[PDB]
Amino acid sequence: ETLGEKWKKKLNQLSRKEFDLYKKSGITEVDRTEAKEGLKRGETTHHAVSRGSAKLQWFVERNMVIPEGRVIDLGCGRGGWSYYCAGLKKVTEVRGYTKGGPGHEEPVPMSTYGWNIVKLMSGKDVFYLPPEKCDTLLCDIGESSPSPTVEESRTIRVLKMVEPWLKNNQFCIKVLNPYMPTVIEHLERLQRKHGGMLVRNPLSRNSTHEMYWISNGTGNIVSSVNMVSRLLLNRFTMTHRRPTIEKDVDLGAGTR
Ligand SMILES: C[S@@+](CC[C@H](N)C(=O)[O-])C[C@H]1O[C@@H](n2cnc3c(N)ncnc32)[C@H](O)[C@@H]1O
Ligand SMILES: Cc1cc(N)c(N)cc1Cl
Repeated sequence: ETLGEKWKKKLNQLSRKEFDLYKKSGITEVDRTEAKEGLKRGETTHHAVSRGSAKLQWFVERNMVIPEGRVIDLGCGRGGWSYYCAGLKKVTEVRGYTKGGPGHEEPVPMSTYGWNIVKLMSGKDVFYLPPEKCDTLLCDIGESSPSPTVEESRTIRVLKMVEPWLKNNQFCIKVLNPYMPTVIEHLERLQRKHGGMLVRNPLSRNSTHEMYWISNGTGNIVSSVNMVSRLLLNRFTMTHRRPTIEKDVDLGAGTR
């Protein structure tokens, strides 16, 4: 039994009160107050449509993924990753696919910087989508579940789905449950072929063990995974530490 499996058992034992204090203890988060207010009023400039823009920006600013050319954004939701990439100098086209419908977010139309090079499509289950040529492959799919076996199945499914999209291009792919032994085996095989590394984003909540497989890096998958498991277990042992609050992204306005 993995350290991550022990973390999951502990997370499942929490009351709603305990879970709510735990999930943000010691994490980093952007202040969405101004963006939520502007979006509520129907504003289409400057605001990021979700917390996603800042989450991807964290990786991009550290050169972990360098979006360029034709960007494919799988599970785009409201469009946080897409509208962020649309503003980047090297990016020429952004194509977002999302499921939408009940239980899913719909793409939000925006007028942020470079909006004209973005096309977001809803009603698109990526598990039935044929792979397309692209210079950047983004994937943020992976629904949390109290069952680690359900998360293990969902993660493997995403990992098998993304592989044909990967052809010596830039990438950033969510790995929902990276601690299950069968997932680690798939990741090790994938890293031997396509390279890259698994990275923990400080904007992720403690209630998820999600890590992201980024194209620009190397390192021991097992060690990076166990380091996250150790962090998340230690965050149960102390009293709630308020999250580090950072400024949210300004995505500007204007065409490209
Ligand atoms: C974590 S959210 C993405 C948030 C986004 N990165 C942002 O910045 O706003 C994952 C999204 O994947 C979508 N999704 C889940 N399964 C899907 C599938 N099979 N095909 C397409 N979209 C799916 C969900 O509806 C959800 O909106
Ligand atoms: C519940 C519900 C959510 C969405 N996103 C859509 N498109 C339709 C319905 Cl009925």
